[PDB]
Amino acid sequence: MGRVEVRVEFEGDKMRVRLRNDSSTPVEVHIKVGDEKRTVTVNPGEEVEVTFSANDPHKFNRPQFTIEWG
Amino acid sequence: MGRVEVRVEFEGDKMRVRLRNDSSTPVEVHIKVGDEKRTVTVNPGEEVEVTFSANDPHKFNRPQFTIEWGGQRQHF
Repeated sequence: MGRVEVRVEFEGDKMRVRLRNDSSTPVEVHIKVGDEKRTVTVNPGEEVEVTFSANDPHKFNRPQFTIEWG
Repeated sequence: MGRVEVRVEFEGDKMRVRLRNDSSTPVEVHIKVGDEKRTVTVNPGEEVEVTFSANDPHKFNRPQFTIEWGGQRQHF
């Protein structure tokens, strides 16, 4: 059982990724935006917001995220 | 155990979301973009594309995704 929520917000030169872990085990989230990679662990019931900046808005045209558990 | 991959592509008036399920159980993906919700089940080892259209590009400014596993094959 379990569910993970990912909200992506685009505001000016920034991209905010809000992550909610609504499962009973920690999850690992890998986020790739162009040449920038970021990995965070989200614990059960924890909300983690990761912000990316960019010198040009075109950098956020292909965001990728991977959710891992267990 | 398990991992799910989500790739978001913004091309013209469309937003394509490629979903890969690398776990041993089916996962359910809910995507909300403005006034439009799309839900698909992704089976182990499969890739599913979900495409959204819009009359204006600002509709894709706040996409939301929910990944669910270990349910009753209907809403989890």
